[PDB]
Amino acid sequence: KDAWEIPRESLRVKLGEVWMGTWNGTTRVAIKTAQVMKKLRHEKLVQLYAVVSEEPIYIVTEYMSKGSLLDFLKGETGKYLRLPQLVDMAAQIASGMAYVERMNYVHRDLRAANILVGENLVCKVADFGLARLPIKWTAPEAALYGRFTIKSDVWSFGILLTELTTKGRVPYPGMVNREVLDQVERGYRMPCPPECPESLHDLMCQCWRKEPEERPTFEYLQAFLEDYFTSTEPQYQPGENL
Amino acid sequence: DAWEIPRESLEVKLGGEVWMGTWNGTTRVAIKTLAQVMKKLRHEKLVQLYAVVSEEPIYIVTEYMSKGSLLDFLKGETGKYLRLPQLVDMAAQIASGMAYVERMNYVHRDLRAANILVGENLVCKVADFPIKWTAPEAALYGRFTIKSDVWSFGILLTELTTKGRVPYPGMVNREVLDQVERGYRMPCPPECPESLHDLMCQCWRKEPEERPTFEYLQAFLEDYFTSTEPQYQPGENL
Ligand SMILES: C#CCNC(=O)c1cc(Nc2cc(C3CC3)[nH]n2)nc(N2CCN(C(=O)c3ccc(O[S+](=O)=O)cc3)CC2)n1
Ligand SMILES: C#CCNC(=O)c1cc(Nc2cc(C3CC3)[nH]n2)nc(N2CCN(C(=O)c3ccc(O[S+](=O)=O)cc3)CC2)n1
Repeated sequence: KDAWEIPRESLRVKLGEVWMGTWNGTTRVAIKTAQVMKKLRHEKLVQLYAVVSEEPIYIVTEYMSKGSLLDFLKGETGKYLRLPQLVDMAAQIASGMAYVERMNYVHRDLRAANILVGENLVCKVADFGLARLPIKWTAPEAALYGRFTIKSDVWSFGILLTELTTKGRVPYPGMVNREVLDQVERGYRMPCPPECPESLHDLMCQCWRKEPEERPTFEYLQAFLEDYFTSTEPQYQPGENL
Repeated sequence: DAWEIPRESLEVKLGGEVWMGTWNGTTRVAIKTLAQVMKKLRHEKLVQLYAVVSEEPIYIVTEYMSKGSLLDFLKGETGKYLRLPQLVDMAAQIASGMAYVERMNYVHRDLRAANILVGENLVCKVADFPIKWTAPEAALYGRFTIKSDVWSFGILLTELTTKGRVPYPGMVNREVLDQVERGYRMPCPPECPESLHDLMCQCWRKEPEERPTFEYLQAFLEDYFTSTEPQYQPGENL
């Protein structure tokens, strides 16, 4: 064992198998019941508090109040979410992934389901169970050949942008996995979502490139979305949904 | 108007009379012997009106649905093999029809399995235009709105998940009126996911305004097995 190890009795309501418990009677934690979540440490990544190595293996992390990003968009709160908040959340995710990027790691499962919302629309990347150094979300070179890179996470980020601009609607509506695999290889890309700016949709298609090394880095993705409503879309005005 | 047709071209009696026949010798139709609203409403998930005979004897010609009603289809021999994936799919198709009704500012006032028809490839459409099905604010005070059709949709989800069993088993209309108003809701039916049952209780809110729209209901059922229940596995009944 190591320094991350804690006794199984040191930590004291179900959520979805992750529970909301209490660590040392003063810390609000979350317990999910590598050595990859330990090394990675960023404000936009869900922080690991402690680990249990005895059966059953526990994972003690920080607590996010608003839950999953997918539930948050589909939920009652998500219908008032406009583009300024949505691009801001995308920027927060792209911030953590940029950290993951320069750390030379791969997430291999970047999607709204694995992103948690907290107070003040704070979004953090979670679940590094497949992390190393979902076909509708996965890059084709990874869903076929197992070529998982940071540029395969950019593809998923491109898919993620559709979930945000549609409030959590499943990518490629009406299509099944084998139907997606066939269409994507043929060049089919998801069209510009209703009331979504083309500059944002262009960024999607850039994340959806046949050539992995032609997809832009998360450092670019972060900078593009953070400076969005000034450099790219300063003429923006509110609509019915976006 | 312009919906009129010559009295040509009835073959068999389906089930005020309902017949399966032919129109103009080529197209298969459903003749109802013996309104003005079915002329305005057009949607792929609403039973489409074809033609009308205005003078007595009155005759209504709509599209034909082969599997009869959704209620008979569930209780019947085919409903025996119906699993939840196909059941949530049928519920999504209906919600789509009611979402059209919703954005057209209309009310159905009788959303139930008896008033929903099934065709080939498990296609379900709303038709026609019952205290166990209708909302209490509509049953007592007469407040029929689209959010009162959402209540019925909540009841509709029970029929689907129980193969068409009458809601509130062992209870009469007097029992239902009092219990529901007392806060009583139907429990989670056997082998039915609690997420789906939560959606039922949403459609069964006391305040009509807090009940979700059919635009929401449609999306929740369509993305159900990816967003809401990804780890679903087949059972004996559901
Ligand atoms: C609004 C409101 C109330 N809040 C919640 O209802 C609420 C709060 C929360 N806060 C948390 C948890 C964590 C810990 C890193 C988890 N940090 N902050 N999390 C969740 N959800 C539920 C749905 N979820 C799942 O179903 C799942 C996915 C993968 C998974 O893989 S794992 O390898 O076993 C096993 C479970 C994921 C978490 N839900
Ligand atoms: C499996 C199998 C064989 N299929 C059928 O046995 C079969 C097929 C069908 N297909 C249809 C009908 C329609 C038209 C809307 C009728 N489109 N597609 N309909 C029915 N029916 C439903 C309804 N039934 C009624 O009796 C009634 C309805 C309203 C009504 O109100 S109206 O204002 O008078 C007064 C009576 C009785 C069986 N039954």
